[PDB]
Parts: sequence; C-alpha cells; structure tokens
Amino acid sequence: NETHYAEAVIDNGAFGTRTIRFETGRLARQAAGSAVAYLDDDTMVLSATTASKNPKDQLDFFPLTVDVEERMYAAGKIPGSFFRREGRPSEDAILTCRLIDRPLRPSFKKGLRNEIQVVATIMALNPDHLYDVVAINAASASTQLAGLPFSGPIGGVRVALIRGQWVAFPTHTELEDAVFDMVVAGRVLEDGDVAIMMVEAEATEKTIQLVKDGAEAPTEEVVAAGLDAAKPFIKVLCKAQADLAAKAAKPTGEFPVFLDYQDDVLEALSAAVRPELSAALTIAGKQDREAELDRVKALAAEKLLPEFEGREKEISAAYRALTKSLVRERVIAEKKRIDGRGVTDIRTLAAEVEAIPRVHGSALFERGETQILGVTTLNMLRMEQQLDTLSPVTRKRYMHNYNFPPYSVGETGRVGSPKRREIGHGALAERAIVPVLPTREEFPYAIRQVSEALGSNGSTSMGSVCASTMSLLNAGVPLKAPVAGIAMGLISQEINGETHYVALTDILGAEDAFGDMDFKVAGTKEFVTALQLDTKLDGIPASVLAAALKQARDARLHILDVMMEAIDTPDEMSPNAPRIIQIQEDTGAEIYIGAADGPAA
Amino acid sequence: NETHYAEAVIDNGAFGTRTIRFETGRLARQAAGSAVAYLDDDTMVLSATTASKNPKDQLDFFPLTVDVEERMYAAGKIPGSFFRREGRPSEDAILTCRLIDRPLRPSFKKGLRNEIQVVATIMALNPDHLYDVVAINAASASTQLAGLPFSGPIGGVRVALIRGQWVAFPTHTELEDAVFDMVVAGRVLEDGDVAIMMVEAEATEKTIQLVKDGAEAPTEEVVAAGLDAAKPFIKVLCKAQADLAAKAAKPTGEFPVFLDYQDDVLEALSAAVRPELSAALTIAGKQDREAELDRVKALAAEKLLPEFEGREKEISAAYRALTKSLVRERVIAEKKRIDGRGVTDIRTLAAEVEAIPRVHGSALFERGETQILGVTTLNMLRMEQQLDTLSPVTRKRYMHNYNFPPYSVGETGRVGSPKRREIGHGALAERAIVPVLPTREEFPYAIRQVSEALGSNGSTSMGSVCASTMSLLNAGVPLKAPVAGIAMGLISQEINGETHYVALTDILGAEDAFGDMDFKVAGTKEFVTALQLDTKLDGIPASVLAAALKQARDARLHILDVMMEAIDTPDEMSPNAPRIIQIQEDTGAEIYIGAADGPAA
Amino acid sequence: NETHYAEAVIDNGAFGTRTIRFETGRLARQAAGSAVAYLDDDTMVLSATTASKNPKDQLDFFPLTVDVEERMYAAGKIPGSFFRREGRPSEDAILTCRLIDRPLRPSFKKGLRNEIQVVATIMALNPDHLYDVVAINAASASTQLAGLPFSGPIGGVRVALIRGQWVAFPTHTELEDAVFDMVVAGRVLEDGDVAIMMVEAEATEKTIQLVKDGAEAPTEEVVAAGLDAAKPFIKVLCKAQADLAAKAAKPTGEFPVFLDYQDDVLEALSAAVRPELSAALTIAGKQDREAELDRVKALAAEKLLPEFEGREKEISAAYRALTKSLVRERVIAEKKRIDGRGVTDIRTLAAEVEAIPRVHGSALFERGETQILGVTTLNMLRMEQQLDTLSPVTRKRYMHNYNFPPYSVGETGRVGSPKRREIGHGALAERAIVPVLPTREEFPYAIRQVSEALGSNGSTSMGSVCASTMSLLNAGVPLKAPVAGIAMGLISQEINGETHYVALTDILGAEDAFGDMDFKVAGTKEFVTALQLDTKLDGIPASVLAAALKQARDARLHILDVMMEAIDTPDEMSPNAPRIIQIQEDTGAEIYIGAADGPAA
Repeated sequence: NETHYAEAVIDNGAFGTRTIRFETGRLARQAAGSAVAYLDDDTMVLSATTASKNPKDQLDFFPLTVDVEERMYAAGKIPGSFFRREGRPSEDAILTCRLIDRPLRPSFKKGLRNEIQVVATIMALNPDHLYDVVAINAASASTQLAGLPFSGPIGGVRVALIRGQWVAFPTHTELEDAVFDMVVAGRVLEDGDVAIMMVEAEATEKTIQLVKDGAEAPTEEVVAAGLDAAKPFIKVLCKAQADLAAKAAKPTGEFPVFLDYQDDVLEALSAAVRPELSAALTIAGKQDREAELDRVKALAAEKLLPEFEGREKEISAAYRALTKSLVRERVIAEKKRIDGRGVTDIRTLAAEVEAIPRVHGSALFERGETQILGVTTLNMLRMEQQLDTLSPVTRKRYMHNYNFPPYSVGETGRVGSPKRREIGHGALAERAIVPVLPTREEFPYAIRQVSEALGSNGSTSMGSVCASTMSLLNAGVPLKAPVAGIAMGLISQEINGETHYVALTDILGAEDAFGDMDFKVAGTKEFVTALQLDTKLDGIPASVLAAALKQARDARLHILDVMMEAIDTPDEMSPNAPRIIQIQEDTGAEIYIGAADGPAA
Repeated sequence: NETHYAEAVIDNGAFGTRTIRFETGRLARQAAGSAVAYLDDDTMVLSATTASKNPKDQLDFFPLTVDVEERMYAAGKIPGSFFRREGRPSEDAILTCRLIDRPLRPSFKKGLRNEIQVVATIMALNPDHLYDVVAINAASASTQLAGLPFSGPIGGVRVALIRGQWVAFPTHTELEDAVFDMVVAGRVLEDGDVAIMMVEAEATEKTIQLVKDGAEAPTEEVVAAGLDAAKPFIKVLCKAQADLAAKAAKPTGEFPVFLDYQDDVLEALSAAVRPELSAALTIAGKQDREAELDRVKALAAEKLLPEFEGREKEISAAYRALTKSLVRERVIAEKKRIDGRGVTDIRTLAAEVEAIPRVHGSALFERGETQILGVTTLNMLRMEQQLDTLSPVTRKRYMHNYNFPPYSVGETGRVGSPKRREIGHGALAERAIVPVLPTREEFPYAIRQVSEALGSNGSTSMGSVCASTMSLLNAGVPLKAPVAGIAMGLISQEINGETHYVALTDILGAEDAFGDMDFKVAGTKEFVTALQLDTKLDGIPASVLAAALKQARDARLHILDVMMEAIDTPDEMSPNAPRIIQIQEDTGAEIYIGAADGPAA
Repeated sequence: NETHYAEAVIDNGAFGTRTIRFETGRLARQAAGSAVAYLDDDTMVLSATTASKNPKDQLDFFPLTVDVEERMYAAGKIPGSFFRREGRPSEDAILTCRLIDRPLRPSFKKGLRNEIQVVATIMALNPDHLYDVVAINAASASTQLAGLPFSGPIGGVRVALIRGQWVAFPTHTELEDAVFDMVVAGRVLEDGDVAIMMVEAEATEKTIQLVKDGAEAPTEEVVAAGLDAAKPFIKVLCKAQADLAAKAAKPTGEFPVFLDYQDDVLEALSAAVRPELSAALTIAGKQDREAELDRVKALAAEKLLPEFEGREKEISAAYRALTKSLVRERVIAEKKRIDGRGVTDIRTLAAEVEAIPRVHGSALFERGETQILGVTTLNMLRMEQQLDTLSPVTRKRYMHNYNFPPYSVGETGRVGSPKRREIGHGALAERAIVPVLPTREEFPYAIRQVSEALGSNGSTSMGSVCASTMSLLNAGVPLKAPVAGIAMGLISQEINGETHYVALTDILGAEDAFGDMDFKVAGTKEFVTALQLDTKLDGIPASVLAAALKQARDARLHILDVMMEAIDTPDEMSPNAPRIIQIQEDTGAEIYIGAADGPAA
C-alpha cells in the first residue's frame, strides 16, 4: 500500500511550463483502477474505474459508462440551487463525458462484455484552468491501472493557436488570444509514433477580430498543423501514464473476450450467398435493394439451416461483417457507394427561409433524408441564460437546442429530457456559429436557436449548422459571415501489400459503420469554425488528410452557395420581435431599453 | 415527393370565417404518417405518427402513446426556466394528450398489437388562438396517413355558446362572452351522419354574470343543442382529412390483428359453465359473489382441461367476454345490476365537513366504496400559482390537486409525481368549480383545493367535485352556488332486430367496461358546469340522450340535498386562516393588505 | 362499518399530559389495514398498509416500502414551489421513512414474500409538534390491522432530557431546554417487559450551554437511563394499539411463508464440508481466505451434486446460514473475528488534513478499508439553505452531504440523486457535529461539509464524523470540541442453557449480518452527540449494555487521540475563503458585511 507518482512536463516556451502530475495508491483503493491527475498541483481530478464481476454477454455491444462529477467545493462555493447540493450534470460535464467516451470505448478489445464504468470527480479547480482535458488523462490512467484489456494509455491535450503558437493546456487568460481551440486525444504506437484518435475543435469568439488585427485565419492547413503540434504533448502524457502503471504494477485480471461468430459460419454463409449478396448490394434504390437483401437473407438462412441450430446470433453478425467487406470493397474497386453515389457526391440539397409562421426567424435545410428545421427567437438580454457551474461563464447570450425525436428515423421512443447525443450535437452546432455572431453591443438581444431534426440519416449536426445560419439571418441577426457544414468518412483498405485510402463526401448513417474514420467540418468561406474527428487508424499520410479536408472544404463551399440563394443578407427583423436600443407604463417599454413591439418611436 | 393540401372552412357567420388547413409531404417524411394543421395559416401544429416494426403481442391491450410538445418559440419567447429550455409538459399539454388519446385509442381495430406513438409539436401560435383542438385534427391526420387500421378520420372541434350562437374554433377574445365551452370529436359514418365519440365541456367564469345580464343558462337542453351544432363542423374537418389522405395516396401497410380467443374456446367454456356463471352473477354481495366466481372458474378450468393446453390466455379472455354478455344481458332483461342495484339507484351517500383538524376547511364525501377527502387552504394572493406556457393565463387563483394513492383500491404502487389521469380528473373537478367561485375582489385569497381519493370504485372525479364544494364552504369561501357530480353509463343492445338502451346511474368501475357509453356531469341546481363523454356508438336517439341527461340531473339534485344537510352557507373563516382586507413590524401585517392571523384590528 | 378508538395517555408530570389517540374504521377502507394517530386531537397522521395479492418469491429478501407524504395544507399553507404542489420528499420525510422501516422490516415473519407498502400522510400539524414519532405508531397500527404476520404492535416515542426529566413526545417549545433528544421504538414481550428495537438519538445545539449552566451532560450512563425511561411510554402505546386491533377484530389473511432451505440440504452440506469450511474461516487474510472458501464451495457443490438438482438457491442459503453459525461460534469460543481481530481491536487508523488543494478545508480519515474524504466550504450566510417544509426550521447554516459512489466497494452503479441511505448516514453524521458548532454570531458563515466515501467496509457514517471534525478545524471553524465515532456489534448466543454476550469494536460490513445488535456512537471526550441502535433481541442485561457502551467509549477516545495528532486547534482560515465581520464597488466588499477575499482592511 504505497503511493506512486509520474509527471508529464508541458513546455510552452515563452508562455511557461506546466505539469500534469499523476498519482495512484492512496485514494479509492477498492476500485479496479484509480488515479488522480493534477494540473500544476492545483486543479485536481480523481478518476475511478470499476468493472462488473461477470461479463454481460446478453448484449451485442460493449457497455461502458462515463460520469463526470463536478463538485462546487472545487471552486470554494456552496451550490446555488434551492437544495444547496449539485444535481443534474452541467453541459460541461456531459461534454467531458463524451470527450472521454469517444476515444476510450473503441480502445477496449473487441469482444469484451464486462460492464465498465468510469467516474471522474472534479475536486479542486483553479479558476483559470480548464478541467476537461485533465479529466481525459485521469480517466485513461485509472482504466489503465484497472488491468482492463484496452489499448492504453490514451493521452488527452488541448492546443490553442495563440499568437502564432499552439499552446498546450492553455488557461482562460491565454485563450483570450486564441484563434482556434482544439482538443486532441491519441495513443503511442509501438514504433513510437502518436496515433490521433479523437478531435474536438472550434474557432473562437475572438477569431475574426484577431485575424483582422494580424493573426492567421484557421484554415485546413492551420488546423492540420495544430494536429501535428499536439502529438509531442500526447506522447509525454502517455509516457507519464505508462510510467505510473509500471510503478504500480497492478495485476491484469482475467477478462473474457467473446467472438461475434466462429469462422465456420462465415465461410458457410459466404459460400452460400456471396455472389447474390454481392449483386444485391449493387442496387442503388434503398427500398428496391432492401428487397433483395431480405431475400438473400432467406436463400442463406435456408442453406445454413438446420445445419446451424442456435447459431443465429452468429449468422447475423457474420452477415453484417460480410456486407461491410463487400460494400467497402466496392467503394475502392468500383468507386461507388451503397446508394449509388460517387465518393465526392453530395445528396440532394434544398434550402429555404420563412418556413414557419409567426416565429422570429426560421429555415428548412435538406440534404438527402436529413432534414433540419431551424427556428430563431429574439428576446431582451434579461432572458439570456444564467449559469452557476465550475466554469467562469456565468451568462449565455446565444443558446442552441438540438431536438432529435424518434419519428426522425421512423420509430417510437421516449420524448423527454435531452440525451447525451443531443447535448453533443447541439454543442458542436452551437460552437460552429459562435465565431460569426455580432457582439452584445452591436446586437443587444438574447438569442435562442432551436434545431428540430425532422428527418435523419447523415450528420444532422452539420445540417443543424446550415439551418442555424439561414434561420438567424432570416430573423435579422447580422452574422459576420455565413456558416455551413459537411460530414465526411474515410475508407482504408490494404489491397495486396499496399494501403488504399478513399474519402467519402456527405456520408450516410451506414457509411459511418463501414468506414475507418469519421470527421465533420463547419466554417465560413474563409476558415474552419468547428471540426470533429474519430478514428482507430494508426495514422494516415499527410497528403491524404490534406486531400480529405480539401474535399470537405469544396463540399462546404458548394453548400454555402445553395444557402445564399435562399438568403444572402439578414432580413428585416420580424415585427413580432422586440426592438432594443413609471416610464414603462407611459412609454409602454421596459427598461439599454427597448421592450417595444416595434413602435415606441 | 410532392406537397398536398386540403381545407376545412369554418363559417361562424357574423363572427367571421376561419380555416383549418392540412398539409403533408414536406415535413417529417420518415414517420409512418405526418401532417400539419394550420388555423388561419397562423397557428401551426405538426403531428407525426410512428409504429413499431413488429407487433408487441406480449401485451393484453393496445399500446398507444400521445405526446404534445409545446415550443415556446411558437409565442416568440425564450423559456423562462433556469435552463432556458422547455421541460416537463404543462397542464395544457397533458390535457391535450388526453383529448387526443380518448377518441383515437378506441378507433384502432381491435387486435392491433404494434406500438403506436403520436407526437404533436406546437410550432406557431397566435396568442388569440387555442391550439388544443387544432392538435386533435393534426393527430388524426398524421395517423390516417400512416396507413394504420383505424376508423379515421376523426374531426375535433370546440364550440362555445357565445351570444346565443355556437361558435366553432372560438378565440380567447370571443370566449370572453361564452356561457359554455365544449370540445367535441367525432367521425363520419358511411351513411354520412356524424358519430360523436368524445366530449369535454365546462361552463365558464363568465356564465353566471352573462346569464344574469340576459344569456341563457347552460342546461341539459342547451348542452345537447351544442352537440348538434358541433356535427356540421366535425363533418367538414373529416372531409378535409379524407381529401388529404386521398391526394397523398400513401400505402396501407401490413399490420396484423390478433384474436383474444378462437371460437372453439368460447363455445367450450360456455357449454361448460354458462348456467353456473349466469347464476353466480346473480349474487349481489361482492365478497359473497366473488366466492362462486372463483369456484365456477374451477368447474370450467377443469372441464376445459387438459383439452386446452396452453390456451389459458384464451379461456380468460373468453371468460370475461362471457361475463360481460351475461351481465349486460341481465341489466336489460331483469333490469338489475351486478351489485343488486336498479338502473337509477345511487349507492349509499354520506357527507360531512370539519373532517380534519386545523386545516382551513375540509369535507369527506362517500358514495359507495368511493371516498374523497377534500381539504382547503387559504393564503394571500402572492401565493397564487405563476404560469409561463403557451397560454395567455399567467396566474391561477384557484388550484386543484387530485391524489389517487394505490391503497385507494387496496394495492401497492409508486407514490410520486402525479400521473396523467390525476391531471385529467383533477382538471375536470377544477373546471366544475371555477364557474361558482367569488371574484378576486370579493374574496382576495389564493385558494388551494386538494382531493385525496382514499377509497375508489366509481368516479372519484365526480366525488371530488362534491367534496370540493363542501370543503370550500367549510373554509368560508362564498361560492355563488353549490356544485355536485355524478358518473353515468349506458348499455346499448340489439335484442332481435330492435335496439334497446338503458342508462345507469352512478356506475361502478366494472360497469364502465361493460357499457357502450360513459358520461359524467357536474353542476349547480340551475345548470351544467362540466360534462365528459366517451363512446363508440354510431349514435343514439335524441330522446335517449335527453332521458339519460335528465336521469343524471335528478341524481345530481339528490346529491346536492345530501350535501346541503352537511353544510348550507359558508362557515366562519377558520382562525388559522389569514385575514385580508416598517408598518409590517408595527402592525404585524404584511402588505390589499392583511397577513393578520385575524386580529390586526 | 363502525369506527374504533383507543388512547395512549402520556404523563409528563409538571410538563403536562398529552395523548396519542388511534382510530380505524372511517378512512381508507380499501387498504388491507388503515389507522389514524392524533397527538392531542390536533396533529394527525393517516397510515395505510397494503400487500400484493400474490407473493413475490422471485426475491431473496422481504420487499417492504415506506412512504411519508407531507401535506403542506397540514400547516395551512400553499406549497411555495413553482408548481404550487408538494413534490420530492423533504429530508424529514425520508428520515421518518427510515425511522419506520428500521423496526418494522425485521418485525415481519421470516419467509414472507408478499410485497408490503406503508403510506403515512401528515394531514394536520400543530406547529409546536414533531410528527415523526406520531407517524411511527400510525404505521405500526395500520400494519397490525392488515392481518400481516409481524411482531406488532411497535410503539414509537421520543424522550428528551429536559431539566433533569425525560419528557415523552416533547414539543419544540420544550426541546429548547433539552440536552439530549432520543427516538426509541420497541415491542412488548409476552412476559410484559418492553423490548427496545430501534434507537435514533443526538445531543442538541443547546447541550453545551445547558450543561455549563447546570444541566447534566449526556454520557453513556445518562443515555442508558433515557432508554429505561422510554419503556413505560412504549408499553402504553403498544397497549393502546393492541386494544384498537382487538376492537377492530379484522381477519388474519392467508400469507404464505417460505423456507430458505429445507433441512435435508443443510444436514447434507454440513456433513460434506463442515470441517473444511470451519478451517477455511480461520484464515485471517481476506483474499487468502476467500481462496479456500471458493474452493470448499466446490468440494461441497460436488458432493451434494447431482443429488440435489435445482436446489441451488437452497444450498447457497444453507451455505451462508452455516458460515454465520461457524463464525459467531468462533467469536464466542476462540474470541477471534473473521479478519483475525480480537473483540476490542480497532482496524488500522490514519488521519490527515490538507488532503485536497484549494478547498477551504479537507481531511482524509481511514479505518481499515473504510476511507472518507471530508471537504469544507465557507460562504456568506446568504448561501445558507432555505427550507419550506412541515418544519419550523426555515434556514440551515450547517449543511452536510454524504456521497457513497459504487466504486467505494469496487462495483458499478447509478451515479445521481442521493439514495435514502445517503440521506440517513448524512443526517446522522450531521447531527453528531451540530452540538459543537460555533454560534451564528461567533462565526458568521454558511458552512457546507461534504463526505466522500471513497472506500467502504464498516460504518462510513461514523468515519464521516471524524473526517468532518478534522476538515472543519482545517478550515478554521472554531468547534467547541472535537467529535469522533465508532460502529459496534454484539453477539448473543445461548451456549447450553446460559446466554453469552460479546461486544465487537469497529465491526466489518459482514459482522453486521452475523450479529444480533448493531449500534453506533459519536461524541466528544465529555459526552454523546449521536447514537444509533438496531436489534431484535428480547433484551440484554443492564451490565452488558453498560459494558458495550463503555467499550465503544474507549474506542472513541482512542480515535480522538489519533485525530488530534493530525490537527488540534482550528487552522488559519484559507485565503480562498471570504472574510466576514456603491460601497460594494469602492470597498470591493458585498454587504454583517465581508465578501472580502481577505484584504478589505
């Protein structure tokens, strides 16, 4: 029972040096794995990882749960809620859960069935520090120490482009000069290279002003440079964790790994319907191709029966594994996708404003089956949201809500509190717009943007950005520039010794599961305002990444054109919207005073 | 992929013409069925209906779920809640769900087992419009278009008696002159006649004053007239939907329908215990008759076994179907009910005030096994409820809460948030009292009425009205007149070519499932303050409806007599209640000022 | 259908006489059992007990649920919440549920499997009365009348040491002079003696001042005297209930009782592994002894198989029953515990302050596997909690929150709203500290204490007290005296005619299930500040109880020594903490005014 430590020195040159220190051995010793991460021995995050005694094979996927507990005492304050106790998690907590879950989930060895839970508690917080990227490393560390079969350690860092430099673990003070804020997580390969696994980035509310005053705008080139600048830090963080795990020398428990299907079933099924299935997947029409598929499912379920009694869960798994191979295979060879499109083809677009009566502003955006309705509401600043969390942010002038109803994909389901996904997609589309919003003084209004995903099948979040841009303009909000988004995919196949890469524009929901990389990009004509990436690939050639981003950029620019035909400049503010510039009875206006339906002079 | 429209022109003569316009084809195309309904192209409600891929036969009933999503942006305002996002549904939303569910649920072909969900979103709302009846039609339309086996279309309308005229889809401005507000939903029969399926009506806070100044009080006769005035509008709405569905020409999916039991089992069981069961149902005593029943259940479960192995779910279903027939049969032939009562007999009554110590006012009402405790609390107006929804109502001086605990019917269960039923019954009993309350100026108090259903078995909601009247009077609230309620039932059987009708006074819970029509009526000695009806019957003779309402009226008047013996005029306001008419320390009163335990001069 | 009554006269001599009156027959007649309890015909609590029709044998334990419904109308006020309706239960309600559940659950005949629910509603409350102990008796009464197999009636009373006298059912007015407040519940044995089953006691905020002015401090001796003074009242309450049940003469339903295992399996298993298991339990090392156990589980599961097919649930139950006997047996004979300790040995201790950076105050307390992190936060009084319940308490200057995460015991689980246990343990540790806190005027700060149970296995609540004392001192809070706690156990075995008693110091979680009595004690060096007890024993010798409490006292004093080495006197208040003693902009301080980071002169 001894305490072990390890440090990751982060050198930012003229901006100073900081340290992420890891600890294990004194806190939460009953958990399978436990670790603490400090940022300059000031901010502190405790992470505990536990696993169920027995595997939960009654499931088809890996059950991982991430929870982030924000403790108000970390900021030296008593919770302001009526119950004086912190309750339902803040937006930051939920977003941090996802930042942790995204790279962690895939890291676990395929087949694992034990239920895994990770709980990160923010116990001490220097008001000038950002805890999210500290929690990522703590979550990785505790999991590494739990003796769980996963490709750890995972290093998480934030790099922001401040005065031409990519500063690691920037502080709020430093972020005042950032043109781009980017969170990156990766692992170290056996050859020593760093493999990037997750990216969550955005431009800032300072970007346009900084660029105007001299800073370099964040384009695809700059963003890619930021990714390279992140690797050295990630390596240091992973090394520090590996050192911690080596010192702790915890035991590697016995965790069973299950197969989706034994080889016999895959060989049987293939031999039974490989040519038919291959032919069926050539049918572009969705409902027309789904006909054949439901049929070949019989021709197969017939031949392999009753030879395989009670091996259904295996024939299905194999049936998907097979479909996946054939489809990927066809994209590389024939260069055609499952819906008939070519690698750079965007589904049918459609844009229009004034989609809903009475509301301050609205827009309808369509891209294939993905349909997003955006609605804008403008009220006086006294309606802006008030926040009391472990964040310096206390008010929010621009609010975005993303709704994803079950009927969006033709099914039934709970209609209530927003899920973690809604929070995530909502946040990304929110961050994509923030950089082009007018200032509080230029436009004295609390702004609430709502995106209703009425139809879904391919990045509703990116579609949510486009609908937001138009809806806001339709409402009369003077945006500094319009913003559009697109969701890409990438296929990496090694065809006889050599590796082939293919970037797919505007991927369908299914193309996500078939691919090796998933990235989303939003921005104006000049630069990137939001970027999201996820992959397991050991890495891809600089030229491939550049080409994929350039392709994505081309798609974004086309979409901005379609959008501009619907609306170019802000519209005349709706009459229903208030006009902002005793007496509140005489003038009929509530006092910066306005509260006038429009008249009031 | 084209957009289709259809219109229902509502002609209100001197009050103007308005239009409910239906649309389908551009919004939410992934749902089984989708439709939009506009009221004067201003107020807008989107409705989407979805169904589960596979039936859910593991259930005994039809699983339908209705959700009403109120979007604050429809009123051009940012949600006022701390989270600036709309959350748990308002009372109006829940009540609208029920207005939709009541006529829709029965409309589905018996046997359907797929899970069905309907989601209506209020997207645009003219502050002078009422969205509930617009949502009803939208819900019907989307469902009709989903290709689901149901007796659509269902037309929903509101008719209010304004200046001698029944105005369809009245506005808040017009409702200022209404003596009766009535929501009605129905369908069009093959012969072209309209069959009314649901009614939700009430008198208003203006009724007594209007009648005093000349208007005609809403009696059984007037109410029946209102129902007739509703039919023409319902027909126009159904026609508009049928026209929409015809234009859309969506496909009629393959939805399986299941039988509760095959005929063999019903014929077997009947032949096995028909005479015994028939005899057992003649025993008036509940616990004494339930003895025989549990026995004949054996004599039968014996003979039909093991001849029917694994056919239990069928023997039970058949056993109920059989009981139902025998019981109905006996009511018509012998004119006697399952508990020994005659068609017009009211169960044993009991009324008393001062049932609970200390509280401002209380009353205990008993009618058979139904027992309701009512408790009144009086506070200063600053305690009245504040509301921020899609309704013009911002404050509520009179609040009614209805609690239905599991032990109310001898069972265990969740004790927490109020269910949709509690909201519904609570609302109906609330609306029944509102018309006789003193004005804000006559009685400057926030009033909270709570009804505890301590015993249940036959309209606790109607019993809730009676307890409210007495409790309020016991507290010293000067009601303009006392209110009482009664729950009726109706049996319609075609005995050899001709159809027989029998109205049942104060029905038991079981008599609800045995009947063909269920209606509840509340009111003073002079008129109706609340009415609720549900049926599937193609329609009943004018004279039958009139007779049923007259019977119900007789019952209501008898109950008012029993109530008046307990309390006639308001009592002396309790000393514990406050008296309303720096200095708040000197006078000991908080300032219209009172805040005095009674003294303060 | 008649109403029955019975009274329990409580004679407090010079302090007056009060009465608890029971009633049954008029309210909630559909519940299996129903009863009302009045305190001086003023305060009123209705209790209804219901049971599921069919037993729920798919469970291993008895499913009992207690709910306490606080009705604001009982105090003559409209709920202050936004929804003007009472919602999620107050702390008092949850604590009252536990006061009821603790003695009631064990009272049910072993083997019962029907789901039982008890709902107590507070309908009328004299502001000077405490309803908790009234609800206890009402819950007992309704359950007794339900004809359920349980050792009723259970009498609940509160005795407070006021001016040298133990006053029964004290009022808030009288509690102003109490040095000790103690809730006790018990039953009457056939010989007429009272058997105490549950105790929940605490010193008060008045204790130290009263003692200084002459009153006798509450030591082990005084506390024991209070227990004796409680028995006469308990007897009167039980007699009153028995009289009520006799008058009601309700029927005793047919409730099946199930066996955990038939005798054959226990005799088989014993003969198969009794000597091995007995040997295995001699291994002190946890992981080393769990090796043998998992093995003998085979040697047994082997011999008894396949002789016992489908009798697993029985072999397991028997395996525990056997382990329990052997372990208890060894403690009495050899005087050694399952972890190798002796009856008076305390596990390894460890204490330290300044455990977390930045926070106002913190401390880490360890006792065996039980590890508690305590964190203190100090804010201005405007941050104190505001309360609006059926209690005279409207503000809370000292707040304690107890968190028990799943990883605390190495497992996964829900991380959200606090469970009833957290509320209970949180409350007990809160009450243990309240008596030594500085006054509002001496220390003008709102204080929030949080205990994180990072490791658990033996009274985290008592460990929570110790961490609170140190954490508060570390923050600079001038406590009048330090407080420590310890959890005891007691084993009662009749070895050949005579009964042997053995008190165990600092019991492990398992030692709780093996014992016959569980008690926790906290306090300073001078007296007891909190006491908690639970047992089913018919009673224990005065000398045994005294000896157990003296042993517990010795343990508490040792722990206070270890704590004092870590911190003795309060520390210098943290700089991050605020200092309390237009202009709020000039002085930078918010106005008793302070709001200064420290400077402000």
